[PDB]
Amino acid sequence: ASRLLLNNGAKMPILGLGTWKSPPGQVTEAVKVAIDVGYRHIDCAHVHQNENEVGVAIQEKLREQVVKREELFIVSKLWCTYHEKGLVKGACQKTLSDLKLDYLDLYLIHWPTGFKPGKEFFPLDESGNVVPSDTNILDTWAAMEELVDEGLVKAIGISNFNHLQVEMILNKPGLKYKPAVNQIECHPYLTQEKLIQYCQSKGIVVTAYSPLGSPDRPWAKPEDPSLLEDPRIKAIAAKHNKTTAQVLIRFPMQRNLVVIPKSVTPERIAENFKVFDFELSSQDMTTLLSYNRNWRVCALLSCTSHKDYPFHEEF
Ligand SMILES: NC(=O)c1ccc[n+]([C@@H]2O[C@H](COP(=O)([O-])OP(=O)(O)OC[C@H]3O[C@@H](n4cnc5c(N)ncnc54)[C@H](OP(=O)(O)O)[C@@H]3O)[C@@H](O)[C@H]2O)c1
Repeated sequence: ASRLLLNNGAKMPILGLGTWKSPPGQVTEAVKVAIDVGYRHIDCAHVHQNENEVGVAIQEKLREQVVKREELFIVSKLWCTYHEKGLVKGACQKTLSDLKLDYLDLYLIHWPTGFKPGKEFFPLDESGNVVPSDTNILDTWAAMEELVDEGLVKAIGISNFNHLQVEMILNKPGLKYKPAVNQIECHPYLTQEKLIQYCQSKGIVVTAYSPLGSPDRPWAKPEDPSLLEDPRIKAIAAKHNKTTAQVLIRFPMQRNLVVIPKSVTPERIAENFKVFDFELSSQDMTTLLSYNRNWRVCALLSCTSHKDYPFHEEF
């Protein structure tokens, strides 16, 4: 539809606006335009370093009465340097301050990896490697569950968890709140059929991040594949008189995924909204799926020997 049902009874807008890499001085206007255009779901994160400026736009549209607060679906995520039981509430409350809300709709564990606490997002040792916390996924999940019981967040979820990491929360003794959502990377070059099949079979909603292949990721190099300019995908968009981005956004939606394309450009924020009015044939969907090449934009490459690195498992 336009919203999917979560295991807590709330409904989550199938389209949201991503805000990673959105400069603090453009994102306020970006979020204001999104909300005006009809977006009702914004994907945030403390590590983005722009939640204060996202929060300025949200407050403005609330006070303008363009939207009521219960119409909005705001998501953020707990960064890896706050996995300690004693740090989780404090990280949540900081995010709530910057965003200027009194609760979140969904709050995700950003990565399954815990890092040493401190002021660096990626703490390094003598030899320049990332310093891990000795915390585990289950301790952190218990801290998250508390935030539901105190009324700070309505739902809790995970991001970049492999199927065995999800299983481990699912089999936790005394598990009180199931993960509502697993936000993972997903597009025609990394189609994630096994992990999406698993999560959907557990009643867990999947959100596809980097739908367009994150052409603005910091580590981009030119040999790299570009979805937005794949001549095969352009042909499919030509056939529907749509843009290739509009096709890349409609693709997850028809797999019953939530999708969160990022833009700070007003015409593109608008273009990206115009995806509810057409449909890919099953032939187009199969063709799109056949393009997989197991290519990840985000492989958290500095943590490949972390005890909790998610991407050594098949899925
Ligand atoms: N949970 C995680 O670990 C994680 C990791 C990565 C991403 N995410 C979430 O997923 C969101 C989306 O992922 P992403 O930011 O990597 O990349 P993306 O959404 O795949 O691509 C964003 C890039 O595509 C461009 N773009 C937007 N609309 C376009 C259009 N219609 N035509 C051409 N180009 C277009 C943007 O340009 P302009 O802004 O220049 O318009 C920006 O350069 C993030 O912002 C974040 O909120 C989460």
